[PDB]
Amino acid sequence: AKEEIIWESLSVDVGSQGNPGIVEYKGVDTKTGEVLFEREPIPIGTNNMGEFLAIVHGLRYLKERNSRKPIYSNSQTAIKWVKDKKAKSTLVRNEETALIWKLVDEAEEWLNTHTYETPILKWQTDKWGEIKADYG
Amino acid sequence: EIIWESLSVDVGSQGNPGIVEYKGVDTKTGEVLFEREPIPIGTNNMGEFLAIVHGLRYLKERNSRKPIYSNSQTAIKWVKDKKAKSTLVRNEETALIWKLVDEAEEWLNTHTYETPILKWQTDKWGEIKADYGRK
RNA sequence: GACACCUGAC
DNA sequence: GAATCAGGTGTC
Ligand SMILES: [Mg+2]
Ligand SMILES: [Mg+2]
Ligand SMILES: [Mg+2]
Ligand SMILES: [Mg+2]
Repeated sequence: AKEEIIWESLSVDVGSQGNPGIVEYKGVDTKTGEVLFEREPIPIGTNNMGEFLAIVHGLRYLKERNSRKPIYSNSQTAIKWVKDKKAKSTLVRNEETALIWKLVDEAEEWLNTHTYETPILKWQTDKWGEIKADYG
Repeated sequence: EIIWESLSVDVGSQGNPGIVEYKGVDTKTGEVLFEREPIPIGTNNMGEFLAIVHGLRYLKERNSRKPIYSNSQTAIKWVKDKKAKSTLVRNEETALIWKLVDEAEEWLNTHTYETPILKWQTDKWGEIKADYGRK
């Protein structure tokens, strides 16, 4: 009943214009709201692809810094894709969506070839309100 | 890109739901062509819908081929469907707006028209010409 | 149903 | 900053 935000964490989120549409994501320090990583907007992608990329990017980021901090996401889909090490997107694969699909292929490749200690936690929106990395 | 020889429509309110009004203007001159008397209770989208259909009736009487602009994605769809899917309760308090919506639907189901109904591109062009300002 | 991401409108 | 009215897609 008293699950509480772990402040010493990284929170990730996606923002879009359309879905599918222009996608971006960022990772923030949950405690300060400081931006730790982001990607330049991607012309075409889906919310779920974005959420997935943001978690994997977070894994690589924390791994390189030898960090024990957990990552929070609000995306049940992206969390499942990361644990499965496979994104199951329906987005068409063509010249238009080549960038996002390249990134998703790369993220899967990394997952399938590395280990990591980072706990990946569901952000409890119903208990805590909106995630801290939210675009709004 | 803007079709200046057009009629623009928009809605005003106090509350949503609340008191609603709408009007139509010549998109080029700003002249007000019609203005609805404030209706005591209605929704924004009921108003946006009524404004469009009022514009359609106005142009039909004139056999005019000019387009109508609205900024309401919802209302544009409702007029194309001939059905205003409002969530507002229907009772004695909301009788006037629902009589108006019911009659607008009936008009759409009993007339032909060729008027193009266009989305006003608020992002590119700024606020629609029929806008009710700030209070 | 659920978890998300949007679009247009005192 | 807050609220309400409406119509969408991506996924489990
Ligand atoms: Mg999110
Ligand atoms: Mg968000
Ligand atoms: Mg309007
Ligand atoms: Mg307006």
